[PDB]
Amino acid sequence: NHVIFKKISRDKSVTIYLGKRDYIDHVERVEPVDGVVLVDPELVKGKRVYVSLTCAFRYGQEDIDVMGLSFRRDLYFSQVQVFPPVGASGATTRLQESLIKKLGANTYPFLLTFPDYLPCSVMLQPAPQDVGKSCGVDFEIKAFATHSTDVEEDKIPKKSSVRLLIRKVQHAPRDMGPQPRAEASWQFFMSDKPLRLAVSLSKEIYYHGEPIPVTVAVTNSTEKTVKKIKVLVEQVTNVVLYSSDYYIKTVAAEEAQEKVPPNSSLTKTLTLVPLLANNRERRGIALDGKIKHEDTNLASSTIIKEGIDKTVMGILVSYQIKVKLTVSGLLGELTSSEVATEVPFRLMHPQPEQDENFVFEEFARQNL
Amino acid sequence: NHVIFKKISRDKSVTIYLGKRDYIDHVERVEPVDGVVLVDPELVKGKRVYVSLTCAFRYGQGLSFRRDLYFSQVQVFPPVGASGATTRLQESLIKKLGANTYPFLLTFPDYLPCSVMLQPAPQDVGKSCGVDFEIKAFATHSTDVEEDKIPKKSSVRLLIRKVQHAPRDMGPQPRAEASWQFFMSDKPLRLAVSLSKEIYYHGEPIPVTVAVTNSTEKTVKKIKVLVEQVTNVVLYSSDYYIKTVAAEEAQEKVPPNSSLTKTLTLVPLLANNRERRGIALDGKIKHEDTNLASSTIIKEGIDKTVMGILVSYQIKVKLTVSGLLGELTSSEVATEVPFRLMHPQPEDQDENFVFEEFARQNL
Amino acid sequence: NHVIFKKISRDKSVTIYLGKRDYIDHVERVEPVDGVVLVDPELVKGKRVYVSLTCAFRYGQEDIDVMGLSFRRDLYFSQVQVFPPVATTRLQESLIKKLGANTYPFLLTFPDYLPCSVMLQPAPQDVGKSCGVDFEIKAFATHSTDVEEDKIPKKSSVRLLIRKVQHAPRDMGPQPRAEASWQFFMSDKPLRLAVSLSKEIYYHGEPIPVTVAVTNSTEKTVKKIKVLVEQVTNVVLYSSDYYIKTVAAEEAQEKVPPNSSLTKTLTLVPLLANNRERRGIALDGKIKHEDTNLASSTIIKEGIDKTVMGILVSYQIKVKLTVSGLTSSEVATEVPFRLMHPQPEDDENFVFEEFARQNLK
Amino acid sequence: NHVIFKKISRDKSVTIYLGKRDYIDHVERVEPVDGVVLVDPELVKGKRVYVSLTCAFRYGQEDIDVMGLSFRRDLYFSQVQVFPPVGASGATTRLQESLIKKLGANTYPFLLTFPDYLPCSVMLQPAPQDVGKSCGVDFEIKAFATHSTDVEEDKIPKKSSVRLLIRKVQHAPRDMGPQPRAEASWQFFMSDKPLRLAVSLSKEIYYHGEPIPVTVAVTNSTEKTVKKIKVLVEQVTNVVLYSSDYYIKTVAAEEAQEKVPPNSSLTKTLTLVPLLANNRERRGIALDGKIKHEDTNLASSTIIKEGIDKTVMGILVSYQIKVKLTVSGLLGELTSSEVATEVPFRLMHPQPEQDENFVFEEFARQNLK
Ligand SMILES: O=P(O)(O)O[C@H]1[C@@H](OP(=O)(O)O)[C@H](OP(=O)(O)O)[C@@H](OP(=O)(O)OP(=O)(O)O)[C@H](OP(=O)(O)O)[C@H]1OP(=O)(O)O
Ligand SMILES: O=P(O)(O)O[C@H]1[C@@H](OP(=O)(O)O)[C@H](OP(=O)(O)O)[C@@H](OP(=O)(O)OP(=O)(O)O)[C@H](OP(=O)(O)O)[C@H]1OP(=O)(O)O
Ligand SMILES: O=P(O)(O)O[C@H]1[C@@H](OP(=O)(O)O)[C@H](OP(=O)(O)O)[C@@H](OP(=O)(O)OP(=O)(O)O)[C@H](OP(=O)(O)O)[C@H]1OP(=O)(O)O
Ligand SMILES: O=P(O)(O)O[C@H]1[C@@H](OP(=O)(O)O)[C@H](OP(=O)(O)O)[C@@H](OP(=O)(O)OP(=O)(O)O)[C@H](OP(=O)(O)O)[C@H]1OP(=O)(O)O
Ligand SMILES: O=P(O)(O)O[C@H]1[C@@H](OP(=O)(O)O)[C@H](OP(=O)(O)O)[C@@H](OP(=O)(O)OP(=O)(O)O)[C@H](OP(=O)(O)O)[C@H]1OP(=O)(O)O
Repeated sequence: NHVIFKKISRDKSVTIYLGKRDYIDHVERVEPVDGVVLVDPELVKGKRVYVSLTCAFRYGQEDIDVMGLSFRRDLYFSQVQVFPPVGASGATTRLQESLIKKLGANTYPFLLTFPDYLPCSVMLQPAPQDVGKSCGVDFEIKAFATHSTDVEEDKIPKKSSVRLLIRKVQHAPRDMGPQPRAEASWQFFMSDKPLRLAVSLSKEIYYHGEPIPVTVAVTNSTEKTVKKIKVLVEQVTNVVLYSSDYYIKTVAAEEAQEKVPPNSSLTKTLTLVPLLANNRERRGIALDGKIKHEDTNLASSTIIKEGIDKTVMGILVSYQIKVKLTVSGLLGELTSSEVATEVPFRLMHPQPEQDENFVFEEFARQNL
Repeated sequence: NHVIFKKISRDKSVTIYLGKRDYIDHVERVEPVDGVVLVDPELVKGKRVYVSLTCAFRYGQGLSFRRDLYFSQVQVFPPVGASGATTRLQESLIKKLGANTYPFLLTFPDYLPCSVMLQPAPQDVGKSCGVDFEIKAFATHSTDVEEDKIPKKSSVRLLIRKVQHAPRDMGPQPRAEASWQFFMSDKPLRLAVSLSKEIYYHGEPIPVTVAVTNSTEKTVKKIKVLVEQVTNVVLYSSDYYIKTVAAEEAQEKVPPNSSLTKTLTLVPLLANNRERRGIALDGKIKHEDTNLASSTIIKEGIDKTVMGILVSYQIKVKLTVSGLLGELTSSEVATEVPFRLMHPQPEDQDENFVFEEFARQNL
Repeated sequence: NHVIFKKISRDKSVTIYLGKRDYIDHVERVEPVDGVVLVDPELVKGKRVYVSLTCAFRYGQEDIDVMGLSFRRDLYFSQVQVFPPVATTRLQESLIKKLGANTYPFLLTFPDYLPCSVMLQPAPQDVGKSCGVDFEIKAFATHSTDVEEDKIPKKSSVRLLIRKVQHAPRDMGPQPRAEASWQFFMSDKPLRLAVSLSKEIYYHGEPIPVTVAVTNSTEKTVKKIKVLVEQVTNVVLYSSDYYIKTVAAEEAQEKVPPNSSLTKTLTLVPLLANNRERRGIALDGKIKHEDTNLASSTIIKEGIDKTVMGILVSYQIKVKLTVSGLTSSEVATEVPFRLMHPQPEDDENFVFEEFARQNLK
Repeated sequence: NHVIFKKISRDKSVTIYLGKRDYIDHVERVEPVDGVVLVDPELVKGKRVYVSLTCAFRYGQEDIDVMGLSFRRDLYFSQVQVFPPVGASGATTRLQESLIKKLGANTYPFLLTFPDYLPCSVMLQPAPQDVGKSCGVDFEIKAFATHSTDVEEDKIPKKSSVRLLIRKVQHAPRDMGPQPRAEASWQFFMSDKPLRLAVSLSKEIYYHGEPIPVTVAVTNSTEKTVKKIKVLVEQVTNVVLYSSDYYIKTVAAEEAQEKVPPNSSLTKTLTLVPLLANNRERRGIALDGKIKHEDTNLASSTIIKEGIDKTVMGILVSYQIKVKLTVSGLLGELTSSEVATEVPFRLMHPQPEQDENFVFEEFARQNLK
């Protein structure tokens, strides 16, 4: 029934159990991390075991014959004690009670909460053409044992520790108002005659995998012909911590072969689905995980909370529909000119919503 | 059918024959001046005949300022050494003209400018100036022990041109990006300009690609693209000229929160300019074969001042923006992209000769 | 004997007269620009003449075989009409009398949220391009149709690049010494470094007495004491460029042996004159000009985003101690201070001059 | 005075002589194995004598009795005939000509060459804490006699064979990599201020026994104190054939006595010498020979040649400088992690360069305790 994710320390003294790999941010609040640590009471005798939740922005990558540039900023750190027991985590959950019963009396609960001022899982490995380096926001759940002298020696032995890279996934809020169409229009005067472009989306928020119906209305009062209409989903990424890196990548494209001749108008609805699967080249785009992993998608739209400096988000991700019109010259070779406009939208995961049966699995994510 | 250019001295004692009026500079090397002098053996008896190549910068309309940039002289009569032609053109001319025909070869060095001159307009401060190239054949004689003489009547001068042709190399594809944030606006106006290549030829069309990204709440009302010629006199007087030698005004406007990409084609030509004063030419205004001056090409470790007149070309793109002019700026929204303008690359038996007067055809 | 600065348009239709090249910012308020425009009434018939004050940040430079990157942000724009004619000053009344009835006054004021004249031409070693904050006074004539065609003809316009110079405020409290101390534990024994300046604000050309107190309780020797004035420049608009340059240095030959203490006062004078290489340093004008100095300390006003200053300039005293081993180690510390021009001052005869600033070599 | 290494077969019929125990790999090419076999012509009558060079990766214990206790992958095998003599039979090298003269007319030369795609002598005996078993790359020079029986079965007796475990030792090329450098910075939770660490080595290649000057620049703009600066030489071992075993061990450590207080910077050069002698515990570390032997050192850096699959190297060995900063009021307050950076470098042996007089010795390597 309920799949539980487990990882064990090298020295087999500390084992951590989580209900999920991915924890839901739905704007209003964030799903807290409720898990249990199974200690070997022999191997933790006279020792203290803690669990920490760390959110960190990182920037840099390994390059041969290049100077190693690394940068880390911790955006959140919290730590509770699981052993010896003290009820650090306060009130308990059903998942914990059920796991304690199944695992035995050496099982201790932890609850680490997320605040409201953190970004969601975003990371980016650049392409050859791209100027800056690998960067991302990681979320680490680390259970580790300290000795009674190790607090004075500032030592946390590696073999007694276990770390899990969880994801903070952006879901839509549960109460949302009815959604107005995302629609703009432009009037491109050419020889004092207008070329009018109206672009309309069904709504403002789309879900990963959901088709985006882009309605394009070209009214051509000019003496020129609209030769081509290209519609893109562009992902715009702004690294806002160590280096002001900028990425703009097409994650979906449809190119109609419609012409709009002089003194005529054309309305057309193209459907685009921005998906990581569409992109052979998975570098230079904001993902919510590593390229190698299967459960990795396009990064959701950053949602900056009121009175929160955007820089503490580390990487800003936004999506837009771009419409390019190729317009004929009167007589030339590249006299053909292009006009383009953008319509912003947000992309995220859908809204969120006994005695359990537990199947235990290694936390490690499946590859491709 | 090879056209040969001839000029004859007043006293008919010395006649000079050149293959060309215009000699090719293609950066790597410069085409030397290979010609022949036909003497009247009666009228040069006991006389010596020389041919000189002089490059001089002049400034003024009496005679105001001269700087000699190069001088070389050879002897044609009496004959020097083997006296056999060094080129096919000479061998062929000697055969056609007879045994009173003597070859000369005057070479150009690599540190000289090309034919540039400038006659100013009423609006312009500063005077006429230019770099001239003179081929002069003249006879010397002595009636005294105490002095040799050089009569004007025994001399013949030709004003040849050193014409700039393209090298094998081209510079990287020229590109500019400019952006403006006007007073009280959080939003940029981005202008990107691109040319197909770095070197264009006289008469060749220049495709200027302009990318206006307008994130402002203002409208780009006009996009004007110019070829500007920039002239810097660098010897007697620090005179500066900047003139439009081509202009195209796109019909498209760029409304708020939109972007426009557009390719305008310009051809910088002397023919476009009714007013031919205040611009760097490669010859006199009156002459038909006169064009816009080619881009100066300063060689490494050569002081730019020995070029006399520096000529450069650039594409200027001016954006006219609504509701700033007089309101959020007293200035102009523009960027420049440099390029070089010159003549095409060079192309790398017994001839039939038609002889013509060297004098260039007028308008 | 008041020296007046004049410049005339190409078409000789508009001539502008200013009292100063340099206008004083003393934190509390900024000295406004009071001048006059002399029109040729024949050449401005049916035309309107305006004067604008523009403050702009610029970034970029011309480079052969390199992509031309240019960037401008206007930080302030204001415009008044001088012709046809629409409180005055003594300088204006006096200039009108001397020049005639075709002379019209203008007053353009500065707000409190602008930086002062700062610019920077980089060195070979430096990444990043030329940038600066310029102040333009431009007098120009428009035609009666030119307001509808959005056109300002160049030949009818005249521009002056004035400076906004940072002076200290006129009422200032008594100044606490700028002092910090550090304890560098070495084998659990402290090496204590105290650095102290006489005051917090120094003037360009004023000597800075740096008092350095080394207390060495370690078993190591302080072999060398170097004291620097470092200029720190942060470009904060187009590109996050960073410069740190020594504009003054004194290297004592003092040793502080184990279990001893040494107090020493070095005097440094941060000056552009000390620097042969004048590139990679924040100046208040062009390198070529004579009246150009080191840029004054940026003074960010409360609740003003530092980014609208364009270039941030700060000064600090750096103390480097070379400490022996048994290879040697270097410890260093910084003490911030502010550098600016002194406090301002609690029928005329006019000599007219071209606005163009005097050069060096 | 050239020391020659000799081993003799149990039956005294075949004796092998080598100039060296250790043969030089300097990237560009590898020093070939030039030796001679002395046969007893009575005891090899109607017999053929060969010499083989085998490079093999092994994992587990050495095969006992009949049981296969080892995983074996052969990376190179070559064999030549010494007896009866092949062709001209004259020496190809000065060492051979000289040995033939000194030993007599029953002395026959052999030359076995190394290719460019092999690893160098690497082996590893694990510690109690370590998962995974003993493994290594061995180089065997084996001289052995074959004879034919009355049924058409040829025989290779153990008693007629002699095997020598030579080493392929990594010496430096002509090229060196660029001066290695790292920069790291941290902004801790609730701190607006960076802690900057810059690390620099003098060069990219160091020799065994050569001191490594590690220059560390700590710029501390934080309100916290750097309480400790520890600098390590870490050896990283990756077994890449039978089992994906990973080892990372400190082979040298220096702890600076300086602390870096708030709003200060410290530049400091610590000298480390990564040596097997520093390590009492010699298990869990990549060596170039057996622990018991005296001439055994730390394994040199693996040098993977272009377009050669790294798996045919068997064991990958790399070295790095690690700098750990211990920062006040962090551990269990603003981090459950470590403040550290790594700078890679390569560790190997130095660059290479009448009748001579021979002293003969047993090939067996000298032990310790
Ligand atoms: O800092 P390092 O590189 O020296 O290593 C850590 C620790 O590694 P870790 O941090 O990954 O857990 C070592 O264990 P391992 O890497 O072999 O597992 C431990 O060695 P140990 O107990 O003798 O173990 P064995 O001899 O039985 O192998 C060492 O102790 P010291 O050097 O003697 O103080 C520790 O140093 P510190 O920071 O002072 O606590
Ligand atoms: O360094 P890391 O975080 O990037 O990941 C490394 C490795 O770290 P180390 O070898 O530098 O010590 C991880 O080991 P521990 O952190 O558990 O100690 C290991 O497990 P993991 O973190 O659970 O798995 P992930 O979801 O992170 O992939 C991971 O597994 P593999 O994907 O199957 O190879 C490796 O991936 P890679 O780097 O792509 O080779
Ligand atoms: O001073 P210059 O160089 O400008 O030339 C003068 C004149 O110079 P002089 O004063 O020494 O006599 C030339 O006579 P010569 O001394 O060379 O024999 C003459 O012939 P040219 O050189 O073949 O012809 P171009 O190609 O130079 O025009 C030229 O053309 P004509 O008008 O058709 O007579 C004149 O032009 P200008 O006065 O501008 O009209
Ligand atoms: O294209 P260019 O660069 O050669 O410009 C010409 C002129 O074009 P033209 O040669 O086709 O007639 C421009 O007018 P348009 O192209 O808009 O018609 C005019 O600009 P403007 O102020 O907006 O307009 P006006 O009110 O003065 O007409 C410009 O004046 P400046 O740059 O201010 O000095 C002129 O310069 P110059 O040659 O010195 O007199
Ligand atoms: O944009 P700029 O500040 O670089 O100025 C340009 C030029 O402006 P334009 O070409 O845009 O019209 C100025 O001309 P006008 O103001 O008289 O119209 C000129 O004099 P200037 O600034 O008054 O003189 P000073 O203050 O320096 O004495 C200045 O000469 P330089 O003395 O060598 O600097 C030029 O500099 P450049 O080309 O870099 O050498």
